[PDB]
Amino acid sequence: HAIFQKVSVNGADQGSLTGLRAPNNNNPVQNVNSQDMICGQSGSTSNTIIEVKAGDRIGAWWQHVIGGAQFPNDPDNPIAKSHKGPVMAYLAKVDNAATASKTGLKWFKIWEDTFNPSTKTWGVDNLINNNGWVYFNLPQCIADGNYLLRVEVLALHSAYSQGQAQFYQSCAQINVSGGGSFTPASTVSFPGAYSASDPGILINIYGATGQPDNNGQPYTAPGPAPISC
Ligand SMILES: [Cu+2]
Repeated sequence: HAIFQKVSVNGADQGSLTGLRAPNNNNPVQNVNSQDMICGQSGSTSNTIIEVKAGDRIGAWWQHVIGGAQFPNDPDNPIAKSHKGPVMAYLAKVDNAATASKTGLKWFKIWEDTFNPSTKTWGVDNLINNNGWVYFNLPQCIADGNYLLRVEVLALHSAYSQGQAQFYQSCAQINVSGGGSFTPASTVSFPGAYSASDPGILINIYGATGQPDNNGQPYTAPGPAPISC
């Protein structure tokens, strides 16, 4: 239960919900065929388009509710520690990030923080450790113009049952300058890129003692592999 609700650009705070298509509630999406999978449930919208350079260091801030912790000493802020799982980021080229319809876009993955088996650290663990922030660089080679930046948390604490993995997503509206001439060799659809039977979605992450360490085994995030320039 958390909402991607803020972007930073090379450390510069862009402001709460600025440039975002974000849900107004922290409930998860569990049907991977739903249109809610694209940018989360329909909620707040922004007319701002965040100016970025190719290669910039992007921060995506997650918190329990809109504005931060739900109450003093909220143990589930930025997100509950039980919610082990990967964090992923996608891009989709659009003409106008402010007015583009979210449906039918062509997505490619640019970054993910999944699971380190030897340290037993999930991407959500790093999210919690960074006070709700996840950090990644935009590719240096992507072309100039508007994009939708989709950042996603996949919580697997109940994912041992079909259709009970929990997805939390928002979209950031950005414009890229100083880019290159990269075009993805292939793209995926949302909904469509994920199946409920994917080994990273229908999965028992619990080991012998009941700890969510995936029994020390490597984890396969759903969707395509991140592009590289
Ligand atoms: Cu939750």
